[PDB]
Amino acid sequence: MNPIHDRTSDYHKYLKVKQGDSDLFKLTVSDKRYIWYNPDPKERDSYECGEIVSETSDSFTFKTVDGQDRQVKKDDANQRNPIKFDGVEDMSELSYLNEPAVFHNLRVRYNQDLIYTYSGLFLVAVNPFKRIPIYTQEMVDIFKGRRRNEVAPHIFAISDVAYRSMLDDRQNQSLLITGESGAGKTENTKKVIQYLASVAGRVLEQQILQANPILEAFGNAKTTRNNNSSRFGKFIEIQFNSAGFISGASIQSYLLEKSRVVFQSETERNYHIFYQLLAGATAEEKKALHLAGPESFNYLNQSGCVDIKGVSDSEEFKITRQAMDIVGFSQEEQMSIFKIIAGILHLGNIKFEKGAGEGAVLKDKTALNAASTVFGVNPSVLEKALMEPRILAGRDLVAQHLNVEKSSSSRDALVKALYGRLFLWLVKKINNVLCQERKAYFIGVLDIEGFEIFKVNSFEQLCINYTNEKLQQFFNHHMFKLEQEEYLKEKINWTFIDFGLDSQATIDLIDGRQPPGILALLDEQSVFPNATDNTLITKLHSHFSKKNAKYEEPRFSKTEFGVTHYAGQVMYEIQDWLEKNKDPLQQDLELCFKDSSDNVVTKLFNDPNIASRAKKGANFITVAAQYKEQLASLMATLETTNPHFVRCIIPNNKQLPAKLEDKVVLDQLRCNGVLEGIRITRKGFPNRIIYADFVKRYDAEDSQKATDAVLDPEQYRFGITKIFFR
Ligand SMILES: Nc1ncnc2c1ncn2[C@@H]1O[C@H](COP(=O)(O)OP(=O)(O)O)[C@@H](O)[C@H]1O
Ligand code: ALF
Ligand SMILES: [Mg+2]
Repeated sequence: MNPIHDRTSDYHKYLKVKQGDSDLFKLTVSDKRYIWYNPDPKERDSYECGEIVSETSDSFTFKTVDGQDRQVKKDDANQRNPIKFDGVEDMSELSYLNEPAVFHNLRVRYNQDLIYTYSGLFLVAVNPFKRIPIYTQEMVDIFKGRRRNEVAPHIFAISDVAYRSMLDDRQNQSLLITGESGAGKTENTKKVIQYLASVAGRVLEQQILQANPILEAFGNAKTTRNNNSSRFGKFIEIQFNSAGFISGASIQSYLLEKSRVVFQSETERNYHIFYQLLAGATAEEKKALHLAGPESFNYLNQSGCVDIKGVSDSEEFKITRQAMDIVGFSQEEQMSIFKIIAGILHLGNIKFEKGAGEGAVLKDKTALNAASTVFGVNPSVLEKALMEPRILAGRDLVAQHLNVEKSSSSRDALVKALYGRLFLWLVKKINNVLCQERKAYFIGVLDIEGFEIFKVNSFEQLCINYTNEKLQQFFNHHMFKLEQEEYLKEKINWTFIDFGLDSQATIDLIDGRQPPGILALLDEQSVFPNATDNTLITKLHSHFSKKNAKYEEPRFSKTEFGVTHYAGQVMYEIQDWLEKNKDPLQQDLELCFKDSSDNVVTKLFNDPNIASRAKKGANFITVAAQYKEQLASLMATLETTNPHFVRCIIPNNKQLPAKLEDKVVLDQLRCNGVLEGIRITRKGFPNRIIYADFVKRYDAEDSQKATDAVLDPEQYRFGITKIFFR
């Protein structure tokens, strides 16, 4: 039996809507009509189903749940779809396309663990927050080669469609997986990669998969929104030869959240690797590295959280090391990696105290000595580099004597540099292993850090949210703007629709050059010798307050500014932004570590690709300018691919299964442009081929006549160089 047609198969059990019973059939053939309405008009996302009992020319009257009777204009009415549509696999098929109707369909599917639903040309994936057995090899095998309409919605299906388009069109593809923090981007990314590796595979393929536990160990952490939050964005190029077999892969990582190494908010964790090393190391290795439990380290004992429900850090450590072995990190390199992790922990335990004067001293040198031992550096040199770094004053060489706060910050800067550089080094090592062939093609899978809002939002959140805004605009541009520009250019008699989705004003507020946006004003302040966080916020207010519609100068704070993003307004706290943008590290610290006896540490400080910083005239390039440039480069790459969108949707903000919260979901459906995306797919003309190229596949001087002969008139329209189909 073909599992697709076998109602006993796991495919049918886990990916198809369950058979309705005879009572549902009765309800399904009912002549009655229903409407979605709000019992409480202030709560616009909480809906009940009311029966339409009467109508006028312009209105419906319906019975509420409590049994009263309401009236509503037909043009304002959210009619409920005939219930034969409940659970439908592609929501472009719905008769009534409205918010409660789309949400209801997602809910019916979600309630039976069907997390994937097509919304026209793109896939919607609602996080189940539990394991559903739909990602086995057997599932992979079922989707292999199948057209999207032959099989159930699945991340595997869109992956296969991209793979088939790559071969059929000889064009690079991308899979763009959007979603707010914890929505499921990383999980789905991993599934796309699993699938491509299996269907296009011929050890290389295993190394591709095993890159993930490494990067997640060093790059992921518990935040309040996601127990396994990615703290770096990544674009994975899965590379193929001309025959369509996997030839390699390349990982581009984007800015890692280095600040997490030295500070975590309440209930959050540092990067997983710290907890994995401490829980998972042998008592031998804990002695050589001078390690104890998490509670003995300032960098791990501030949040009040050292464990994650359902996660064994010692077991994860074993998975991380196995991945490192498979990828090819030597035992030497692995030990050096954990020396750096241990050393960072020790550096964090250094306690600076006030000396006779304003300058800091280090009374207890235990932590300094353990760090220096594991890194292979001179402790006296390190001590002097932390508290008495030398700088130029003009051309004179002057020993500073940093006070306690500056010493502690410099120490943090060293830590963040060590961690950030190690991460870049891990990625580079992985890439060199996965770089074995010049590619013919690639499918690029984008997994950015998801849109996030916390009590305190800093520069890191602005960068993340800016990226999410840019990705949403990329969706807007491809689904709506480019689409409609093609229709109108080809004169298929298209009436332009304003879909009301445009993130450009927010993007410009952030990254504008002329007039200067936030990032540009930040950069200018960053190289202005007398700038402070206060002159910076004042500068932002001066440029944007009551001037830019997406900016708010709050009345309740002098140190925050609000950006209205697609996903909601975010208040950003300016504290430390100049320093975060400059990302300073005392040169004496680099000089100390350049002399490291450790082969990995020495690479982190001597390899120009890792250690060197690009210059913009008399200054180093800022974090913001670099960020902006890497993102612009990503977007340019994406523009050369055929994109496929997966919209991950989080069901609630508690990381709980079986708990769709309608306001949480509806906010995402709205700001993602899901309904608008379904509408363009229904009302528009998805596919078009130049007439001459259509005739040759299905020669003539009058290529249009040949096209009409071969051809229902409604499902097509003749353009000036192309035929258009539905
Ligand atoms: N399809 C899924 N199946 C099972 N768990 C999932 C699935 N998608 C999301 N997860 C759950 O939600 C968590 C957060 O998802 P993740 O992909 O890490 O978020 P992000 O969108 O921030 O990358 C996962 O660690 C897992 O617990
Ligand atoms: F926690 Al994420 F994308 F990994 F928002
Ligand atoms: Mg992630």
